[PDB]
Amino acid sequence: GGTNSGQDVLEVVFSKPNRERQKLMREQNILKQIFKLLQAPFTDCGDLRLEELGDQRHAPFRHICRLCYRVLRHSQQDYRKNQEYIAKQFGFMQKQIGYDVLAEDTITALLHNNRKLLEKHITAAEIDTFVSLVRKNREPRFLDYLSDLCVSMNKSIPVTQELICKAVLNPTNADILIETKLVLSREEEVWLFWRDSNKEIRSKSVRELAQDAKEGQKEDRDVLSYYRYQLNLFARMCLDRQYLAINEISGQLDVDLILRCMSDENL
Repeated sequence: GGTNSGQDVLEVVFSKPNRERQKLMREQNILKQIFKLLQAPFTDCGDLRLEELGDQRHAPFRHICRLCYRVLRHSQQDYRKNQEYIAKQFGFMQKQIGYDVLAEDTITALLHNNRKLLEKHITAAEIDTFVSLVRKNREPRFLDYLSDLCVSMNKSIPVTQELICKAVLNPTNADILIETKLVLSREEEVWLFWRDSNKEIRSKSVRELAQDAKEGQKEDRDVLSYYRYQLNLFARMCLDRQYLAINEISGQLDVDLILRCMSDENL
C-alpha cells in the first residue's frame, strides 16, 4: 500500500498490508506465476545456481529472484490462506535457503508462532532430506534455522518435537556430535571431539580452545560457535515432558559433567 520513494527493499510499513489485496494475489494466480518464474531459469541452464553460475555478471539477473521472494514474504503477513498456499509449495524452496536468493528471510516467517499449518506441512521426509549435505556441511546458521522450527513456538509444540527428536541423534550421523565424554585423563578435564568431515576425528582439546578466544585458526574460531548452537538446540529440544529424548541425553552429559563446566574457566 505504499508509494515509490526509493530503496524498494525496505519492508518498513508493517501496519496493515491490504488483506483484500493479498487475497487478490492468491486468487488471480499471481503467486502461481512467481513459482514458475523461480524454477524457470534453472531448468533453462540445466536443459548453475552458484557452483557454475555464481559469477558477478549475474547481478541484475538475480535481482528478480530476490524480489520474488520479497513479494512472497509480503503476501503471507498475518494471513493464514497465503501462508498455507506458500507452504504447499515448500518442496522446492528447500533447495536454496543457504544461497543469495534471499530465501532465508521468507522461510522463517512461515514458521513464526503458528500451530496448525506447521504441524501438518512439515513431515519426516522433509527432515530426512533436510539433514542432507547441509548438516553434512558447515555454517550452523542453517542449524538454528532447524532449531527455530524445532520446538520454538509460544511454548513446547507437542507434534513435531518427536518428529525431530528421532532424526538428529537416531542415528548419530550428519556432523555426528561434539562428543564430551569425561575422558578421565590429564582434575580430569573434559575432552570434546570435533572433525573436519574428511578423516579420523582429530580433536586437540577443549583446553586449547581456552586460549583461542582471543585469536586462532578459523576452525578454532567457529568450533565454539557450532558447539554453542547445537547446545542451544539440545536445550530447546526437550523443554517439556518428552520421554523420547530424555534418557539418551541423561547418561550422556550426566549431572557431574554438566556441573563440571559450571566452573570459572576461561570460555
